[PDB]
Amino acid sequence: SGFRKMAFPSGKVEGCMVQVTCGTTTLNGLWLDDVVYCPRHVICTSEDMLNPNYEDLLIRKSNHNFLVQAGNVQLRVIGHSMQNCVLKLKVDTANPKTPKYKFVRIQPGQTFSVLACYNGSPSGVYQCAMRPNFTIKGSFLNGSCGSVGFNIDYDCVSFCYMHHMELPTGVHAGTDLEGNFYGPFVDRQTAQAAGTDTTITVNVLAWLYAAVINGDRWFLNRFTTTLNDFNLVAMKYNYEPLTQDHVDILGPLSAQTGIAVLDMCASLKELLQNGMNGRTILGSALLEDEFTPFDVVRQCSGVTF
Amino acid sequence: SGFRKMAFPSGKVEGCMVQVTCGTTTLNGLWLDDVVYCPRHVICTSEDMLNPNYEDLLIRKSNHNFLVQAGNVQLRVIGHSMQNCVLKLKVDTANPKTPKYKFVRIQPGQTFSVLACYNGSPSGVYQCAMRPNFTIKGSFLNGSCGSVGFNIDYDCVSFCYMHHMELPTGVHAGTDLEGNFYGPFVDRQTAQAAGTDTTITVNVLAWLYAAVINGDRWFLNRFTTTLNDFNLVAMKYNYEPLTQDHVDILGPLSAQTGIAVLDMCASLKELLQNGMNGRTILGSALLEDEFTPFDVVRQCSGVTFQ
Ligand SMILES: CCNC(=O)[C@H]1CCN(C(=O)c2cncc(Cl)c2)CCN1Cc1ccc(Br)cc1CC
Ligand SMILES: CCNC(=O)[C@H]1CCN(C(=O)c2cncc(Cl)c2)CCN1Cc1ccc(Br)cc1CC
Ligand SMILES: [Cl-]
Repeated sequence: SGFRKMAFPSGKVEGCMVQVTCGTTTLNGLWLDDVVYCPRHVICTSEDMLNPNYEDLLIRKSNHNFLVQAGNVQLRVIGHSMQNCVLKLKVDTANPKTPKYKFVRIQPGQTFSVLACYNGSPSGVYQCAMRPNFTIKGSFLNGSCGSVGFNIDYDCVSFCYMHHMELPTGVHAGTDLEGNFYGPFVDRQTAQAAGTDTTITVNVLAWLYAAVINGDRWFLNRFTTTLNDFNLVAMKYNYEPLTQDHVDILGPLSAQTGIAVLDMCASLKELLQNGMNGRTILGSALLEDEFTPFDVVRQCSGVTF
Repeated sequence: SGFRKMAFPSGKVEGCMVQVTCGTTTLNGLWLDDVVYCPRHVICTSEDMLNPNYEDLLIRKSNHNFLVQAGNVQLRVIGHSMQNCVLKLKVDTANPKTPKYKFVRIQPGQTFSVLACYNGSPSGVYQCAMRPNFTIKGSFLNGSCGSVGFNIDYDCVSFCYMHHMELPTGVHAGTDLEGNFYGPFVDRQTAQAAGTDTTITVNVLAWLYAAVINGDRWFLNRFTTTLNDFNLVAMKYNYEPLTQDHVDILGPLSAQTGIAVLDMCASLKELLQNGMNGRTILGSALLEDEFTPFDVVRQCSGVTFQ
């Protein structure tokens, strides 16, 4: 038993991280097959960053302006091009450690593991969710750009995030691996702000089920509610709407625990209205919203990769 | 910016995990060079587990009674020995993925990454602390024995924990990689219970420093305390004593933030008395005690957001 914020094992991704240097800038790249992916802002000076014309900046660069190192081994760049906000550096060697992989664009509420890297060297791993406002609450310092987020299924790595910048409130923004930003952000040093965030309701419900599975039951009650009535409550507390699809996805946990989703919604309503009265749930005094239903089932059933 | 429970990248350890089978029992082992390390309880059946005589159980085994599988490949066992509560199986292949490594026994309050594994395959990675009562609060199911805990400061893997069992209260117990249990526990299914746990004071202070580094000062106050008066108060909330060693090791964080250690102690006293009044610190409504001073320096900026 026990329930922890758990990341995927990162080894398959570690073997893909490289150092990319362009002029005075060093950041991280992802080496898959014979391409290295990194943020296109790698080509910008501080002045350029204020209002970049990426096409024009890139025309002045040769392949030899991009220095790529995989550990202690230099990779030779043989082509360069952009896709959206990602730079693709074609190299002369396919990564022998390329895992089975896909590029996947995730939706708000979905979780993933982040491999924080500096100077092409993996430094740490942690779990994140894509927030409703399309930021992530990561942990990143100067030099972390090009760090990636991913999930694993069996042997297949699904890459979903590449890190581009930190916003003024200290949360993080980035792209999918095709260079499309999550959220209304641009790769320019200009005033930008996260929208007001909301809580991921389906994930809070999943975590309440995790708590029950782990023996924490004090918040259960005799009551139930309807989807419509509960959604009035969610709106009041800045929670995301709960959909029928969310209810459906939680069906296994409902069956396992004997607590219907709308019964657990009655528990959640009471927590929102009354607080925890000095108690905790799975060691938290807050309602945790960065475990998905799948995360709960995975961790409670010992799935491996 | 940000502050997360941050594990070490697990790849160097993933390449060392194997499955060990003896009779009907299968669990995880750690393959380093030409040795596989695993809990000695692998040689017990359910009928043996209450009062095992490990010497007597082991003498009845041959090398070929141990099956070791590394992915799809069977390794051949060519020797075995018991060291404390760990079994060491000598195999006829050195692991080509052996990282630079060492074995370290840690003290209560120290943190490490756990790679939870089943059938020699990794499931996930998370951070744990060695609690004052010599347990860890992990996430482990049936089949997780022989999963390990480690740090990877500076490219070398320091292995510090091997998982042996879950105790009745749902917390976890295990050994160092020399097979010595943390705490008073034994590898027998007899009644044993962890002592009452306490909060790791030095770690809470480190985390308050992290909060200041990351730009928040709301919980500070104008007061100070002596070390002795701090300890007299904090013990009333089931906090561990703060020693002069702890004060010394908080020195770098104190210097970076301009907040004397005993002034941060006065802040903590007031938080214990008042609670948060609806605020949070680094995304938590409780005082977090599973980040060490070293962990904070590892993860936070060297420049305070003033
Ligand atoms: C030389 C020109 N490049 C830059 O200026 C880089 C420098 C590196 N950075 C980091 O390494 C870092 C990452 N995570 C967290 C922290 Cl604290 C720092 C920050 C990102 N900026 C670009 C930038 C900055 C603000 C905004 Br708004 C948008 C953009 C464009 C997407
Ligand atoms: C067949 C004989 N071996 C056993 O019974 C094994 C079964 C495997 N186990 C697990 O895989 C597991 C690990 N973590 C968490 C969970 Cl929930 C289970 C639990 C450990 N026990 C031994 C045991 C059990 C209680 C105590 Br007290 C001491 C000891 C001796 C160290
Ligand atoms: Cl009702």
